[PDB]
Amino acid sequence: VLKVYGPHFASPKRALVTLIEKGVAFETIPVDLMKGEHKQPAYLALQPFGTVPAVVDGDYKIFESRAVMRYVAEKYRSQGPDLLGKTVEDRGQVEQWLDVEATTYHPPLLNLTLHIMFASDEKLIKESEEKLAGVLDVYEAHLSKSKYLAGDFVSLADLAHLPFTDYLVGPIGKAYMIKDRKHVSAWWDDISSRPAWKETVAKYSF
Amino acid sequence: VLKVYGPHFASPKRALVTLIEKGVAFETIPVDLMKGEHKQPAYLALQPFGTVPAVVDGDYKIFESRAVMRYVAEKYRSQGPDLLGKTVEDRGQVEQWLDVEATTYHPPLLNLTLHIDEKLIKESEEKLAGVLDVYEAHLSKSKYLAGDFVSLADLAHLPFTDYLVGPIGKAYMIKDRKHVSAWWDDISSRPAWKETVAKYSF
Ligand SMILES: N[C@@H](CCC(=O)N[C@@H](CS(=O)(=O)O)C(=O)NCC(=O)O)C(=O)O
Ligand SMILES: N[C@@H](CCC(=O)N[C@@H](CS(=O)(=O)O)C(=O)NCC(=O)O)C(=O)O
Ligand SMILES: [Cl-]
Ligand SMILES: [Cl-]
Repeated sequence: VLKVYGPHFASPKRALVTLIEKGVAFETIPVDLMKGEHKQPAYLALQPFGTVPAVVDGDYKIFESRAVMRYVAEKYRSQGPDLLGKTVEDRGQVEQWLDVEATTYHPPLLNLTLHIMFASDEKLIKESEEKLAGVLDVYEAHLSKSKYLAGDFVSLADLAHLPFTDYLVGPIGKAYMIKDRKHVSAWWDDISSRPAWKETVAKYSF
Repeated sequence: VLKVYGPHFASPKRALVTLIEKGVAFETIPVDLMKGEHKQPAYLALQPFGTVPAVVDGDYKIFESRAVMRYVAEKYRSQGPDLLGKTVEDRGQVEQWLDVEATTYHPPLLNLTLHIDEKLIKESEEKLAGVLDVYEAHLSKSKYLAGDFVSLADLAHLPFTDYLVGPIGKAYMIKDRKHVSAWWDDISSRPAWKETVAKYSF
């Protein structure tokens, strides 16, 4: 059975929500980051960068949360929603917005997340919020003409935004970044209410 | 008919080398970044984030350099080498290291590329060095990043690492790590990369 390491943290929930969306059986294994368990040789053999998640599926091992999403969505492509889309063109749009999350949306969000948890670099915080807001403005324009990021179907690209945006509008206290943008807000309301996400949060929150 | 915008810049070279490896016909279109053309309405209609590359393939439009690599590699899968691997598990490993490149390798390297801030530079180098130590242990056991076959994961490292070992003056980060060095020598001497560089250097 597929095993996911570090379910209580945010990046692993990208994989968990995908697993739950595809109806794939899995177990989770905690990793004690606060006591540095992830920097010890045992976990480093699973994830050489010492970060979570790592996934072991029998003899097969894979890390990087969005790679795991792609692996699960391709391996179990025929069951559940097709989170990769149907055509090569569809998958292209999915890969596109997934990389937008990885390279453009997530990094400034992570900086706000970390540096507001540090109360810190107040210049970095101001820059990170503005960069993120700039990204959300693009999303806003895009989502006003497209139901989901990759098209008229929900995909890995959308699911990838769930764990850290949830943090953003919750304990970080910046719900206005989502709320003040009408189309983004409706999109967020839609994907964050999907049963797979509700189950992920109910089961694996701090 | 497939068109690539901004060939003289580094990220677009991830797409170009993939296009050349796969034997795909394409045209290129310059984008004048220094005059701010990429921030004007015309290019923004192609890439709403105002960065290069953007790709237009007939009526189909796609951006993000690594997404373009994936799209090309899948659409033209049967021709040239299979840069996605053969199985679902192979592709998983390719996606894994492609994301390591996007999220772990490239961000500190990009800081070096841009700023060459004193502290940011020192920190980016240390961070990139730590990343390269992991590459070194891994490549001592695996011929390429994703396994015993060359893939998109390897190719994605070509454009900015070319900067690193050249104009940046930090070839030692690659050279001092035996397995990384041999791996780099290998992928950067592939004819598709030589052609990319020969044709599209700024
Ligand atoms: N690109 C990696 C990043 C994973 C990552 O950084 N995880 C964090 C935890 S969290 O951001 O997802 O909550 C971590 O392990 N931090 C440990 C450390 O850096 O020491 C992925 O997405 O899998
Ligand atoms: N995530 C994007 C990043 C694209 C990007 O930032 N391109 C740079 C050019 S380069 O880094 O590849 O040389 C750019 O357009 N910079 C212009 C700007 O942001 O104003 C991708 O990989 O396609
Ligand atoms: Cl955990
Ligand atoms: Cl150009």
